Amino acid sequence: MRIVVTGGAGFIGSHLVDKLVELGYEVVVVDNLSSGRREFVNPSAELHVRDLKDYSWGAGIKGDVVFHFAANPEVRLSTTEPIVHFNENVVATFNVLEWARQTGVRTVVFASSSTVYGDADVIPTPEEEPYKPISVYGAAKAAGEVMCATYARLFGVRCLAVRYANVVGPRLRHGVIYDFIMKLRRNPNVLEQRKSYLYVRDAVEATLAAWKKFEEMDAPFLALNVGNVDAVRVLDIAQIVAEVLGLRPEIRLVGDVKYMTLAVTKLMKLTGWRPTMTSAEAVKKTAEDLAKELW
Amino acid sequence: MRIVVTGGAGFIGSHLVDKLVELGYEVVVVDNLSSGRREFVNPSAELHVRDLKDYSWGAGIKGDVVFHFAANPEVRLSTTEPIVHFNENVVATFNVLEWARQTGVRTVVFASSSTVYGDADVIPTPEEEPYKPISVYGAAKAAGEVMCATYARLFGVRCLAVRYANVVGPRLRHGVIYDFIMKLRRNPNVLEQRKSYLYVRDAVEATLAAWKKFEEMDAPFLALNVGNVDAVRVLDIAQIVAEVLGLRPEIRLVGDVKYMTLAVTKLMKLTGWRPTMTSAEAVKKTAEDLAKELW
Ligand SMILES: NC(=O)c1ccc[n+]([C@@H]2O[C@H](COP(=O)([O-])OP(=O)(O)OC[C@H]3O[C@@H](n4cnc5c(N)ncnc54)[C@H](O)[C@@H]3O)[C@@H](O)[C@H]2O)c1
Ligand SMILES: NC(=O)c1ccc[n+]([C@@H]2O[C@H](COP(=O)([O-])OP(=O)(O)OC[C@H]3O[C@@H](n4cnc5c(N)ncnc54)[C@H](O)[C@@H]3O)[C@@H](O)[C@H]2O)c1
Repeated sequence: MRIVVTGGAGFIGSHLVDKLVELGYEVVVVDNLSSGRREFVNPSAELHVRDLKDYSWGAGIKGDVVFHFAANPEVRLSTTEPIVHFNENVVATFNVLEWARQTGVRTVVFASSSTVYGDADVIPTPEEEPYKPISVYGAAKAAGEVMCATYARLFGVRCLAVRYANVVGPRLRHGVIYDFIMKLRRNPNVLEQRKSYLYVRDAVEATLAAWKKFEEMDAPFLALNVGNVDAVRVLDIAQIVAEVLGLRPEIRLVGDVKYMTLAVTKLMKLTGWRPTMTSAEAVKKTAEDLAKELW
Repeated sequence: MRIVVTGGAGFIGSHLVDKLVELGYEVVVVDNLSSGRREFVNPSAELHVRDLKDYSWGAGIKGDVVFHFAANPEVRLSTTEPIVHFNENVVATFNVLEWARQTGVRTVVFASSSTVYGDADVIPTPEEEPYKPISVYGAAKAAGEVMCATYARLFGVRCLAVRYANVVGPRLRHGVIYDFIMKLRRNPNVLEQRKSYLYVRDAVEATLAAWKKFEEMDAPFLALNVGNVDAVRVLDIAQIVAEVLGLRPEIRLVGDVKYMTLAVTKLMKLTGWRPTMTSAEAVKKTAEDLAKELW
């Protein structure tokens, strides 16, 4: 079948595309290359440079299923104008849903985020917890979810919403690991929250496993958390990154959720999926990957 | 203080403006006159014809509190293009929130809808029930709520979200009562769901009473149902309208929520408010009001 992957030129998207290609799917990538790169696009995938903010972004693009992973990266949320978060998330997602409805797309796999929970009262956070986002980005993802669920109930466009915790691995050009490497690259002698980290390989496997199970279900909409079972502190990451680079710098402490960890009991019970690496191991591996890419 | 009322030229909005003016507030009306009318605007209010779909709709407009009631009317939801519902509700609301944030507005009174509940499992429906909209309009209102709550928690722009059931009264130019009158006006001999109806007078009083109590609270966000305690069936309304017009026509049965009734226990307990008319009485009065306006 034909699979459309928005944001397929980005971090998670490019890795998702690679696995879909390995599985034999005909993959169509749609990306405006704002944060993604052509070098990350699998040679077997068909790239279409379009901007999801445009209502007619999908003109001439056909697919049976769409993995909507396009959006501005989830980082430095307080430094980006609210309108940007709104347009790149809420408007883009609505345009994807309208395209899906009008073209007869049967399934929408929406890349959501733990930010929809904001500062959750329960951690690990179960899917049952309500929307309490503290950032515009988180509100935008939550709004995207509401619209997706409605299109599923009203137009039959089924949707699996994947609420990702922190995902890390090769090709990553944003996030705490990236920032630390670039800082040490600036000054290896000096280096200026507890969250769950999942290696991109595990994240992609979990996502595809959930999608398969979802396609074997009849529920119009389903939200599922995707992340590791443990978590690591900022200072731990800083330590790991330094060791990988063989450095011993001085740590200098100079709407962002402080603590985050999603409960993945539903995912594991539904698919039998299990993480292959702990948060600390995923961070270490990623640092080694990015070292060859950035150092 | 200065009070901004978007959609103040419409049904609920014009009546809200009238009461605010009677209370002594300096009212500023912002309306694009798409469904509202200049004849409904109180002489003491300052009218500004702007389109909320424009990011800079509020340039030069200042206010301490904003009653955001602007939006396309909640009717014939399946006949209007999804993009229209999205733009007039989600985009418009976001632009109102950004304006409120950038201008220092302290309170946003958002006109929400029972449609955010969709086909609720519990009826009367308590505020605790989750978002399960079955129409694009309902998803748009729910998304508006999520954004409002986030702006309250993040930027301090406090918001009271009023989930209205069906409101009826003078100046109404849409809805079942209006449609029935126009049909009988077309042919008084022939006339081609159970919901709660509240006379606009009661709706405005409840809204203002809730706002006052909300301003005496410290909670960033609050959602409150506003509607009658009872309900009436479509055939009952048809009967009432006919009697008012002194007619005896033949009833011919030829994403819309089928059954709706909101629990108003929170509202009554918080403000001591009580409806002055039953659903059937509100419908009868409205028919008498519209008779003089349309017949
Ligand atoms: N830890 C994580 O990486 C993480 C966590 C939570 C949620 N997510 C979600 O996963 C998805 C991918 O995130 P990522 O980390 O890979 O970020 P990324 O920036 O690497 O990937 C996003 C892709 O979307 C593309 N894009 C952005 N706006 C577009 C537009 N208007 N039109 C077309 N393409 C557009 C970007 O160019 C990029 O290629 C996003 O929805 C993100 O919210 C990621
Ligand atoms: N039973 C009801 O009347 C009911 C039920 C549930 C919710 N509501 C909500 O109450 C509010 C008012 O509803 P109403 O029944 O009075 O409908 P209405 O159409 O009479 O009033 C809406 C007003 O908003 C104005 N408007 C629309 N789009 C605009 C834009 N882009 N820029 C500026 N102004 C714009 C319209 O011209 C109109 O004057 C809406 O938010 C509606 O969703 C009403």
